[PDB]
Amino acid sequence: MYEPKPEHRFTFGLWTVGNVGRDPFGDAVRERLDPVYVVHKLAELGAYGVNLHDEDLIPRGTPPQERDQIVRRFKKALDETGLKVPMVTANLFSDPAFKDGAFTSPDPWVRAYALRKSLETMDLGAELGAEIYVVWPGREGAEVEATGKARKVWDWVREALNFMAAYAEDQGYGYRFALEPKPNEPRGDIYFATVGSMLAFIHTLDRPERFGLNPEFAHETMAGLNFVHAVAQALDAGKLFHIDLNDQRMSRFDQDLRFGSENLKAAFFLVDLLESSGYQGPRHFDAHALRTEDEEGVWAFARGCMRTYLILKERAEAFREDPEVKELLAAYYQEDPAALALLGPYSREKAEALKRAELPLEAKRRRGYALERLDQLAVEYLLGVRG
Amino acid sequence: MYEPKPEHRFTFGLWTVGNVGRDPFGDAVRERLDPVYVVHKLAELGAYGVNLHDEDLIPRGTPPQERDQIVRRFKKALDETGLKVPMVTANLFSDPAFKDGAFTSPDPWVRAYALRKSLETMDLGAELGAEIYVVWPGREGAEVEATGKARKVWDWVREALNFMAAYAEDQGYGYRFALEPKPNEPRGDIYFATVGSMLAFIHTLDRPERFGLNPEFAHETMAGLNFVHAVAQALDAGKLFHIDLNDQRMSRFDQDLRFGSENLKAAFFLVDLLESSGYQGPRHFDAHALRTEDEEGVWAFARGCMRTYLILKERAEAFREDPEVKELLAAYYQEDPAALALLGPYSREKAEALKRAELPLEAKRRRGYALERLDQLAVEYLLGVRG
Amino acid sequence: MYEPKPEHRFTFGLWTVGNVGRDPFGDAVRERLDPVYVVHKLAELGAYGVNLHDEDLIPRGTPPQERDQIVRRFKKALDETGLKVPMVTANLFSDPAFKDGAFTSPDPWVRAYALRKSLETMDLGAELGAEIYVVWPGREGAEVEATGKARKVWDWVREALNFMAAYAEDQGYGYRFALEPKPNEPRGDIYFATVGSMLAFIHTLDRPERFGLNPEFAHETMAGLNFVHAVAQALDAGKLFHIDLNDQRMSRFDQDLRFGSENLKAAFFLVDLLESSGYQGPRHFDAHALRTEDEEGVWAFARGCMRTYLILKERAEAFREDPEVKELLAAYYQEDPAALALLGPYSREKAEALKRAELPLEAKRRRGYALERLDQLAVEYLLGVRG
Amino acid sequence: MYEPKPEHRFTFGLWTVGNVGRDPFGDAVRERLDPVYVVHKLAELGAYGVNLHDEDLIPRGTPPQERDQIVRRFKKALDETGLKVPMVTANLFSDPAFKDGAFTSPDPWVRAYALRKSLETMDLGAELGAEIYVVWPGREGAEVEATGKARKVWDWVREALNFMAAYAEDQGYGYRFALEPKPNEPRGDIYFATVGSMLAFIHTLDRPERFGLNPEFAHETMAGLNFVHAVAQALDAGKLFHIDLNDQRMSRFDQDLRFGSENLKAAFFLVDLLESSGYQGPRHFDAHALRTEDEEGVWAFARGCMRTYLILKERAEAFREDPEVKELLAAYYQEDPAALALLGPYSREKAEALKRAELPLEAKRRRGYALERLDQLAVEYLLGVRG
Repeated sequence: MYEPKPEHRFTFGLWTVGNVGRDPFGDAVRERLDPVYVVHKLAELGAYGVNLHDEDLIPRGTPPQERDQIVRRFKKALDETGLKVPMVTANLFSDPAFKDGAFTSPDPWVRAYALRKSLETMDLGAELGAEIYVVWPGREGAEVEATGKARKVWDWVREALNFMAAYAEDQGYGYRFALEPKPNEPRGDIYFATVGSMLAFIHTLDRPERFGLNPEFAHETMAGLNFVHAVAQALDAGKLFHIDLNDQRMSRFDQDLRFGSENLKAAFFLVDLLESSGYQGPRHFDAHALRTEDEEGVWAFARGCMRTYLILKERAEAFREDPEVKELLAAYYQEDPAALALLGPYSREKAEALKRAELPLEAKRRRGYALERLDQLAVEYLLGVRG
Repeated sequence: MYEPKPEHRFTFGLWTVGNVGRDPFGDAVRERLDPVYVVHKLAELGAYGVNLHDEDLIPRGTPPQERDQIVRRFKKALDETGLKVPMVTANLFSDPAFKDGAFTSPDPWVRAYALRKSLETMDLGAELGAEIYVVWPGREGAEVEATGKARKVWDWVREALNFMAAYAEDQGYGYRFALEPKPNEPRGDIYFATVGSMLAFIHTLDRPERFGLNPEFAHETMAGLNFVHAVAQALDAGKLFHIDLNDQRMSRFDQDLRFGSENLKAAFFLVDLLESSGYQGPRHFDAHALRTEDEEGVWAFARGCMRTYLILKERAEAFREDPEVKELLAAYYQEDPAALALLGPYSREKAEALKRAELPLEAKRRRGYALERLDQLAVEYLLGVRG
Repeated sequence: MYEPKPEHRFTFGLWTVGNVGRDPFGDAVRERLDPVYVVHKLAELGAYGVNLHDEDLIPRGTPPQERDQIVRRFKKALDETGLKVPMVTANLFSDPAFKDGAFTSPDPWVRAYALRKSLETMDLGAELGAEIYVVWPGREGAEVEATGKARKVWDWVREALNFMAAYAEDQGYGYRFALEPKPNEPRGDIYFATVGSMLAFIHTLDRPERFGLNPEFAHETMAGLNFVHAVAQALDAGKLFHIDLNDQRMSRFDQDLRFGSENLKAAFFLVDLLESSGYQGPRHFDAHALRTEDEEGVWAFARGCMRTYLILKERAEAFREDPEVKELLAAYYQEDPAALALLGPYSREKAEALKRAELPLEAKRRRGYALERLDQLAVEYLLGVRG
Repeated sequence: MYEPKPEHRFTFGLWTVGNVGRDPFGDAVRERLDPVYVVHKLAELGAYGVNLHDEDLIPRGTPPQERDQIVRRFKKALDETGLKVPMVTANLFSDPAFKDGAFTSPDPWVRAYALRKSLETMDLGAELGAEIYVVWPGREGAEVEATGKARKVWDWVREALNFMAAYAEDQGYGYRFALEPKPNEPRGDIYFATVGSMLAFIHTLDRPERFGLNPEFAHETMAGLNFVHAVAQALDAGKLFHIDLNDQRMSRFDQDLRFGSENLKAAFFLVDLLESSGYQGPRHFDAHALRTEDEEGVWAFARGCMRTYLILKERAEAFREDPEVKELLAAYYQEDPAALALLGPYSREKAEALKRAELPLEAKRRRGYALERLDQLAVEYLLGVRG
């Protein structure tokens, strides 16, 4: 009963299953796949949509007559299969021009190029029916602070993003922009390192309401931060516009592992959080197969992402309805009305009452929260030892 | 020429030089010092002020007749020495009642206690002339996500902080609140993990303008994040209300090392950033002497913190006026007016011109930014090999 | 069917369930428990043995007439319950004298004290029937390299350990010594940071055969290293003398979490590795309950450690006998005899044949190892979705 | 006075200055350089030698008639310039055949290929006069533990290395083999993760005396481990055969930064350690220029590596002869003869004397080691504020 359905909204980028297995110390181990071919494969596999960079579909320097031929051949396949393209993004990292930043390059010709490349990807996405536009600032960072550029980048990236959002307004595009933070790699440090950094940033834009987040499991986990907490903050802010799902061992290079493969328990509580929050956006698997795999292994990878998500979704439902879990949580969240009356909106009469209330301090200093028992129960559900 | 002056605004918490050298695996190695005694020592050392938790000065359960006797004796010493108390904060981490959070405890009696203790510390600080109030959420985190509490904490800490700021308005206190993020420890993860997380949070409060940041060097560095980038974002937002200065080796327990002792270069660029930004707040050394030290080593620690800051400030000035550095940076930031005309506020006529401009891509793909030479120059300034 | 039995050889140190919940930012949250009381509790819980530091049983400065009264009252409880004391270790970290190392203190009075304290714990253990002696070098590290001490510590710790082993020979004690590495904490860095560092060290001792390893899951994981690889190297060398089981999120303070509570998959493969290696030593849970717990939570903690280990042991057996897993592994380890003949002990005639053999390079460059499918299968076993 | 001389023994791999600036998210930013050209550049720069992989000089599949033409053209340049080739190593990571290990591939055809490729690089280096052979196990690792391969790899890599050393004996090659550990990347975890892991390994080989270490600053630092401690253990064991010098920010992808550029203080004490140990091997800068650099930036990078090493060498000399430093260290290492008599080789009469000696515990519990003062002095020397 773990078969992917379109209402699950699983998506894959062309670059994900299409990854040829090249790394900084190794040749490609797989053959480049045709975009129309991976659209048919994903459809066969049960995916809802495919995402793309501009350069995933249209190589740099393609004459704008060959470009339109590529786009129409690609749209035919989407028509045939019923796959959606929910999300696009410009590649602002491969081109050598972007060696010291795209939006944060000190050279205004390069910031102009980055902006242009972005407008063009917006136009492409509009053709394909994309509704989300992701910005990953892979190149926006530093390893040499002596420049003093950290003081300049906030205004530069504000300027780009305001221009992009006004352009969409002007064109009648219905894009929501989803910003994707990452702490490092390829840059020594990337300026917009965390979900919080991007959240803070959005509040400074002209049209904040068009902007939200694309958190990736692996990005937060690289820095050893807690992804569930970061996503809960994004949700609390009403800014979870997209989410990238994969796995990652902490404190190293981005591994882009199959979802749920390393950090089961964290995966478990992420799915629980998304599902019980009424998140309605794509579940994107921004990951790729292990370099030890041939093409059959690529489709095993893809199947396993979705399958693991669905096993965890079901398990999370069963966990939440366990009677002992409900009993532990009800005691956990026990709320005295007498206590509640001292809290809430400021009074002065509350401030005065609070300062002279008889607080049951000794009882609270001795309270055990029974979290060791609750955690063991969660582990036993995960292990399938409990029903 | 590295003697601390009051205009430097160096401060020390009572808990910093007063640390008795106890750790999780070891007995105290030093004697507890008297508050009036450390006020006289700091004054002698050249410090501008002293900070304190409520429990640094007044132990829990002190009857409110002995309390006032303590406060007046302490105020006498400040009068005598001329030391300021720029900052206070409630201790919301020691008391066992706070074992599963203070503001984020599921039990409303404990959230009430935490709020009360904070109002009391605000009152105390007003007596002493404090102008900044710091909140370090050391207990606001989790190691058991099965509770689902991550969804609830944002509202809870909003409620507390809105109540505190309204209370200050009502009392006529002139506090600016400075929020202090830390990624983990003592909790497995702390919810408000990063400078960005706190920044995002402040925009959701009722009176955002009363709220700002207290970044600590060691906190961001624990998670392997870049402190200079985080502070530059705080500064950009106009929310650097206070700053905690120390050092730290990445990816372990908070070491609270003497400032500038491990990460010279990052210390260098932090001092340069504060000094050239016109930051006017305290430079707090939230650190303590090595456990291998007697009381003499404590004052060696204190002296070194201020001395290192002043050596780095001078060196940063000399670096910025080096003629080769100015020449490298002028070429680094070279700005074509033709390029600039394609950038800025959205036009449509700009969007059109941009899309068909003749961009010098080939020249930019080949540009070298000479950052290896600039970085080597920075290192040779640091080493004092250049003038 | 997950009830602990004595043949499981589960052990707990007195310091583990007896931890009072004090941390660097917080008061104790639990009451100190009586050693005889925790011996009866552990016995009731199904544990095989209890471990102890000298100071867990006998506080520093206890007169050697009260000491013997403590030992005999403790031995009575062991007699009554049938619990063993498999392992003892001197506390070389709490005493302030140890502030700059025990065995690596520059002061020879302190190295003498450390050695004496160790001989005394050896004598104590011999009374109690202990067979393993653990050295955790918690204090043997540095944060100030300017001393040049890193050049000296290898000889100093060699001298101590050679003395201890000769002493045991001379006394007729049957101890095996198990060295416990940790990368940092309470020291900035601990000299003997890794399983490999200890292994290398043992080969330099006079009686290497008396010396082995006590790896702890959390220690390797703190530094982000792979515990299963480190234990496999220990096992290969025949040096796994003891093992400490718990859990840990990477790159922070030692959390000493309940076993299997964070990293299920790594726990799964650790149990599989121990069980299929014929490891016969204790399975020690060097961990403690969450600070949110009362005493009932402590025993939930203890029960969960053993229960999780037994669930994972059973699941590992079922995984290894899955027919599809056997089929994938048989293909994974396919061995050509023609290939095998080029390998093995050096020949010269092999060297010549190898240099001119016709290697099937193209087939191997295209081989897929089906590790994505195998990994997904392992995950589905863990989740209990497969039989 | 910081000009490189041949007695400094600075070396660079062809792959270091020859790096074209390609990374996992980006195209090459530089042109491929000719081996003969970089030999003349390095010679002009003051380098002592150049190192190489087999594939740096001879691309895979080069016919053994063109190969000999390449080697002789290369040797001509070495003759002309006087550069040495101190070290060679086979590339066992780029070829797709090596996707699941070279020496640790489960397929014996691939282990055979790996061994052959190594014998061939040994022959090549013998032509060029190489004296050190480095093994970097870049591909020897895992991300899927379900295979159980961690149990098998120790014997496989023993077999390869034993064959290699016997082959060299048989051929009359004078190679010392230098094993280069790395914790992760490109593999999730690399089996031979640490200096210690390699040291332990060497003791299990047939001819241990031919085998030593090639520690790299960045590798240990990636995992957050202390490189000075690891090198001190290598030196203690007499196994420092080669050393790779660069820099690195902890807990991320290998950055291969210019030496001394990030971690000044650690670089300082590393140079002090090498210089004062009488290390006579190459000082290899296994690093490359920032991707923001053109070819001029590459030679700035190269010059900076050597210049920084020489500034730090001079400074370390001056630090060690500072009179206050000598005074602090003399007190730090104060040794009581009465204490010394209780230590050393085991006696029984010593054991008995020790157990009843009158130890000055109270004085030692109160001793301050003045390490905060010493550390500040080290920092002020580094900053060039002291003479």
